[PDB]
Amino acid sequence: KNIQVVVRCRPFNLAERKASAHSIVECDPVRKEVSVRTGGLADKSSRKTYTFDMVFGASTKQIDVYRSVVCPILDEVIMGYNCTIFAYGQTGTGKTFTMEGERSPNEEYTWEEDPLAGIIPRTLHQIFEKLTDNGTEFSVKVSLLEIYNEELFDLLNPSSDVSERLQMFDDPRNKRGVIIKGLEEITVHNKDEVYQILEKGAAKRTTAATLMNAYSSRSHSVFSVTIHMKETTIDGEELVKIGKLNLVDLAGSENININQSLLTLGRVITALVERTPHVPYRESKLTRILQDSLGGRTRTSIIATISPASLNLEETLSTLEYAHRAKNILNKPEVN
Amino acid sequence: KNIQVVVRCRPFNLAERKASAHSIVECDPVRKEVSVRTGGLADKSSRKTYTFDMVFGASTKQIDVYRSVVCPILDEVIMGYNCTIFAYGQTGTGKTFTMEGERSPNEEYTWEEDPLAGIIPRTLHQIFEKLTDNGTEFSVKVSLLEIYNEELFDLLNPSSDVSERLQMFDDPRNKRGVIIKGLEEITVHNKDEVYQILEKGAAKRTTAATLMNAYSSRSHSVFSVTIHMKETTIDGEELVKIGKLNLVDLAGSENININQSLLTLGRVITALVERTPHVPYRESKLTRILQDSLGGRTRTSIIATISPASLNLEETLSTLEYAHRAKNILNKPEVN
Amino acid sequence: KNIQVVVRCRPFNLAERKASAHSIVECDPVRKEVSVRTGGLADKSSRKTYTFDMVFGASTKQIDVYRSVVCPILDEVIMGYNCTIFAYGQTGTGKTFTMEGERSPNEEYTWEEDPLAGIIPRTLHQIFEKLTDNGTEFSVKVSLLEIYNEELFDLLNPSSDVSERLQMFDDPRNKRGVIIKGLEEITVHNKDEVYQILEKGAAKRTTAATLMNAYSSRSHSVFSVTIHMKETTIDGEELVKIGKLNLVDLAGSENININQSLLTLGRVITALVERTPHVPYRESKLTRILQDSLGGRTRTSIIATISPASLNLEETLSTLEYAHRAKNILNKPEVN
Ligand SMILES: Nc1ncnc2c1ncn2[C@@H]1O[C@H](COP(=O)(O)OP(=O)(O)O)[C@@H](O)[C@H]1O
Ligand SMILES: Nc1ncnc2c1ncn2[C@@H]1O[C@H](COP(=O)(O)OP(=O)(O)O)[C@@H](O)[C@H]1O
Ligand SMILES: Nc1ncnc2c1ncn2[C@@H]1O[C@H](COP(=O)(O)OP(=O)(O)O)[C@@H](O)[C@H]1O
Ligand SMILES: CCc1cccc([C@](SCCN)(c2ccccc2)c2cccc(O)c2)c1
Ligand SMILES: CCc1cccc([C@](SCCN)(c2ccccc2)c2cccc(O)c2)c1
Ligand SMILES: CCc1cccc([C@](SCCN)(c2ccccc2)c2cccc(O)c2)c1
Ligand SMILES: [Cl-]
Ligand SMILES: [Cl-]
Ligand SMILES: [Cl-]
Ligand SMILES: [Cl-]
Ligand SMILES: [Cl-]
Ligand SMILES: [Cl-]
Ligand SMILES: [Cl-]
Ligand SMILES: [Cl-]
Ligand SMILES: [Cl-]
Ligand SMILES: [Cl-]
Ligand SMILES: [Cl-]
Ligand SMILES: [Cl-]
Ligand SMILES: [Cl-]
Ligand SMILES: [Cl-]
Ligand SMILES: [Cl-]
Ligand SMILES: [Mg+2]
Ligand SMILES: [Mg+2]
Ligand SMILES: [Mg+2]
Repeated sequence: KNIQVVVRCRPFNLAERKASAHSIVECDPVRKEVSVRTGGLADKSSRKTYTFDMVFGASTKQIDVYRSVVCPILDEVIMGYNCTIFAYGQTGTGKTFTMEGERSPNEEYTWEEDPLAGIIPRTLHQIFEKLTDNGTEFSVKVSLLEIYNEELFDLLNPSSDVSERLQMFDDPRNKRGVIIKGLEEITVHNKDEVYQILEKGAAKRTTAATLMNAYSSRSHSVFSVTIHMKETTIDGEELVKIGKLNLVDLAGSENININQSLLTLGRVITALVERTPHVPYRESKLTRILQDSLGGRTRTSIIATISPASLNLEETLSTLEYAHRAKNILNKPEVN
Repeated sequence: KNIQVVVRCRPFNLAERKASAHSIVECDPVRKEVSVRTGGLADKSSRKTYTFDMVFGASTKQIDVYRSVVCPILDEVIMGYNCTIFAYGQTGTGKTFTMEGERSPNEEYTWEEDPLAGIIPRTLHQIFEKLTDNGTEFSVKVSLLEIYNEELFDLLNPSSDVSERLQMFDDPRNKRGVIIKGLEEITVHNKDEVYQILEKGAAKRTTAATLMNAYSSRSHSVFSVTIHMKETTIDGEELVKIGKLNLVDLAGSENININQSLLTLGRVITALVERTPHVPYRESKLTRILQDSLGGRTRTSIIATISPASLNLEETLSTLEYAHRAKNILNKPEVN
Repeated sequence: KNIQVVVRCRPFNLAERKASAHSIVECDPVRKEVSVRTGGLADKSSRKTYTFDMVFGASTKQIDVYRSVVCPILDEVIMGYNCTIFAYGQTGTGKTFTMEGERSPNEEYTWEEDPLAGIIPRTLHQIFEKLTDNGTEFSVKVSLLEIYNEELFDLLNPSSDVSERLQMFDDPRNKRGVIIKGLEEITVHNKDEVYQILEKGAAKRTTAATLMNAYSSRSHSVFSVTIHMKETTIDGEELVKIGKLNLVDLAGSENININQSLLTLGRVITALVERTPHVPYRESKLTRILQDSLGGRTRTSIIATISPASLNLEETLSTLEYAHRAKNILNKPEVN
């Protein structure tokens, strides 16, 4: 019902250690609380403390995130629901690391086994174990678009030029959802197809980053997975159940047509929590795509990412405030 | 009468080819049409198509531009009219290349013969052939100023510091024109003087680019040529006919006191085409200089430059829209 | 009474000489006038001329600045007054050079003898000569904070992370002054302590410059010196006299929450000279700190710094105009 909101804090990086950054963040997994030290040299006892559905401190690893947050959501996708997980937070804090992950250098690890892999690869792997281990007939289609400056780009298209644009339209079968005209949806026949698909997507992103200013922090990225499963009743009737999972990595929250989406996202959340009558979904590409995940029939989680350094105090607080409000968004989840 | 407007599209560059840029532009010289592919991955048949006075595709060369556009204008300068050609378009699309040209590397070519030379050098050469081949007594004076951030700089001054500023005043002999106080006008005695004059101007520009932020894309450049010719009537009377040619290379059109001129240019064109009563010439240095070329006694052409890449779709459309409106500007041309 | 305002013009630098910068500034020490050549190529005789309390031309040296401006102020600090000197001017013109100075390269000079040393080191040295040469018991405490984006940072704190923030509060003993909660005030026992203190402060600044965007030009720097002296009356009574000296190096004047202080400074000066009723001290960190120096019981001087190059004409004029107004600020100076 309420959307689930969790917080992940990344460890210090080398720049921060070189600069002797002190920590101002404290995670308590059991009480599910984050607590920010607030008063610098002036007031040593000051704190702001917030309660979330779950809390992940600096030493938390990609496997822990997946086990705690995604497994439950993945089961519900398998039972024929739509789900959305998204990452919100300041640039540099681990939205991408959490949602995609990285490759460990050289040969080192098989992609199914890279400890650095994030939610998207781990999920694609699990869909194959859980549904093959299980008998049952199924197909998996993925897609990956990016929104930048209110234009949409298709990272998995066979087209060789990233800058060729998609277009968006209302679904006549779902008052709350959209059709992306031109989107490539690639059918993923087994887990041995996965990596090449992602690698071509990554190569497409690299080109786009060289074409557009500050691409990697000003853009939103939407990875979707659609699964079709065959169910036979006890009467012997053959009916299909469809589950869809969107994995969204938002533009950096510090950025306030170039910020349109990140700004309409904020107004949308506000209009929902403060129960205002017209909710401005239409006003950005992002919120049209996410409309059903903010107040609709989709089950939603948010991963708020934060830095632990004293330097980013203000933005850290800002992310926590923003994400804590979002707990009061109520969805009405429903199978397809 | 109507001002003449033409379009030049440059070929792909190496960055674009490295990025597998697709083309979205199509020039048809005979029907005089440019046609932009408009719907990316979503709608393959979509186009916007526009008709101009002339159209130059990617494979068009500097010699072709000169033959088609300038010769006719040069004849009319020789017959004692004022003319203005200017380049309008997004940064990176060939305003400078078209108006000045480049030098081919090493020894390679004599400047009169460099295939890379643009309109200004080619014109200065022709003035000397056409008027020496012709008997007739004549003098040629040139000048070159730049407007940046509403300050005027004189690239041909003997002064060693580029940053010394010119000032502007109304001409008491021409309700539509200006005197530039302090401008150096250099007398060009033969074509063997030309290149050194341009080379010193280029060296002055190089310094200015290091002094002022983004100088080369935020500045307007005005090259003028003034020719005095001696005519004897059939009665034996000696009267002088003066022709003047301005060659303007505007700041890049993507830039929206720093954009004052490019912004007042837009309002001026608007006030003329939509027949509004007070036309705000006074409000920028550029439009004061160009006042007689926008709605006055000067004969004007505009060269709109565009990229062919899918990436620049929006600006490409924007340039074509802007330039197509300008066809409805009516001038009343007249000898001096 | 009136605040004292003086002008320092720096010599050309290598970039300017490489670019053949002409000069547009003329200092006349005896008549106390600066005079800016104003009309570029257009009008050679044009000038704007301004009178200040003192005037220092390009060839003036750090020792001259100190002798003329600081000695008098230092005597008055010793007699138990509060004084403030601050530097105002465009980035690149010598606020830091004037207020701190530089180190001559390699071994070269003892810090007490470096010809490049500015007002802060020279002053700390003199406090020790003048008060030891003199018998009399005394202690000296220094402090150094920086304001950036309305946050306060403490460069002399033992804390290893610069980004830990101070907080500000009204002094209940002085309607016109503030307490900085958390500020480290280091006791300086002899002149052999000085340099290490400054060197640690400089190392703290270096880190901050790497943490925050454009730190060195957008930040204000406040160095304070507090001196306690023991006086015995002729009756044999033991009373303490306190003198305080603030040495402020403002953010660059070309920058118009990031400009809040530099903007409220301007409004404050305006409200004083134009005698407006509510003076908006409260509205920035800087003006709260400086409140007593703008219209209060502190004795104030301003050092306006300017470039001599033709290129910076506009900002040069702007600094002179701004500083000339400030001569009409009246203070009511008083011992503690
Ligand atoms: N949880 C984490 N553990 C270790 N390193 C991390 C973590 N999160 C982020 N990083 C590192 O910080 C950098 C920024 O992460 P990134 O995902 O790009 O953040 P964002 O996309 O939010 O800007 C990357 O180099 C990443 O390795
Ligand atoms: N018509 C053309 N043919 C070949 N190269 C061109 C052409 N127009 C522009 N270029 C190249 O593109 C770059 C940008 O041209 P430039 O004239 O500087 O554009 P602008 O002044 O409009 O920014 C230059 O390197 C130039 O060689
Ligand atoms: N009076 C001066 N004499 C010689 N060099 C100077 C003088 N003032 C400034 N400079 C040089 O100019 C540069 C800028 O000085 P700086 O104090 O950093 O100016 P600001 O802090 O006003 O930006 C420094 O390299 C400094 O050496
Ligand atoms: C860009 C699509 C995507 C999504 C999720 C994970 C990956 C990557 S890391 C994404 C770049 N931030 C990937 C990296 C390099 C080449 C191919 C694939 C991926 C896949 C599997 C495991 C892993 O650790 C990383 C890529
Ligand atoms: C800057 C004045 C100007 C005008 C038109 C053409 C040129 C140049 S190229 C302008 C730089 N974008 C020129 C280039 C380098 C040195 C001297 C002259 C020029 C002159 C003749 C032929 C030619 O190909 C180029 C220069
Ligand atoms: C940053 C505090 C401070 C104040 C005034 C003067 C100095 C320096 S130069 C300040 C940097 N712009 C200083 C430079 C490097 C290392 C230690 C001290 C200083 C102290 C004494 C003499 C001198 O020439 C310079 C430092
Ligand atoms: Cl690291
Ligand atoms: Cl922690
Ligand atoms: Cl793992
Ligand atoms: Cl629609
Ligand atoms: Cl808002
Ligand atoms: Cl090329
Ligand atoms: Cl073509
Ligand atoms: Cl040729
Ligand atoms: Cl005038
Ligand atoms: Cl407008
Ligand atoms: Cl120098
Ligand atoms: Cl001088
Ligand atoms: Cl000295
Ligand atoms: Cl207070
Ligand atoms: Cl104001
Ligand atoms: Mg990212
Ligand atoms: Mg150019
Ligand atoms: Mg400085």
